[PDB]
Amino acid sequence: SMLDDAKARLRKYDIGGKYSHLPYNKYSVLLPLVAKEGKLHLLFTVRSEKLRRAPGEVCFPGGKRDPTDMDDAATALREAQEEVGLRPHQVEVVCCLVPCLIDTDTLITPFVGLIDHNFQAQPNPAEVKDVFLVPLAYFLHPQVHDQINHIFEYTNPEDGVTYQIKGMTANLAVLVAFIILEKKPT
Ligand SMILES: O=C1CC=CN1c1ccccc1-c1cccc(C(F)(F)F)c1
Repeated sequence: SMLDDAKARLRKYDIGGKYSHLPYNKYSVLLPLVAKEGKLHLLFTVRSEKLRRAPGEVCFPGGKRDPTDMDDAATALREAQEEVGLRPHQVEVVCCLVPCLIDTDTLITPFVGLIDHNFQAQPNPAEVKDVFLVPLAYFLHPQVHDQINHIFEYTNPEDGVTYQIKGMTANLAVLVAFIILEKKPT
């Protein structure tokens, strides 16, 4: 099926816990896959304007590891729960993709999670100003603006709202799209 096929593809790129004991400042992000209307979508947040890091920016759910987290995946789930109400039984963590090195002292580990069809985002306004889906296929033929560096613009056809997606977030979205959608029959 569509979902089993996605998980089978994602597993081939799983690095596991290989880079997890390294002594960095550690953050995790969840790349949440949602199936609507026969297609895969990614769930994104727009960070609250109030926040320390990256106010107002499109990001995946995630944040800093803390001492309660059993591992790096748990960081991602905890933070996703706090930001959009995603509960443990509503997500299956399928793999750990390549970490992202930032600022010489920081490692951000991304996990891809399959999201239950009955989950409905409950944006927490202290963390998140908005939550939106983008079809995964969009990342194969994005609308690119050069700001010099590359920015994606996605317009939700439901309401005409335009979102700007950039940096690590845009990079990880392209990666997931390539992994799951490359070389597929129609
Ligand atoms: O400034 C940027 C741009 C993209 C990564 N950084 C970060 C840089 C340093 C530390 C953390 C981060 C970060 C910034 C924002 C959300 C997160 C997250 F992991 F919590 F989601 C992590």
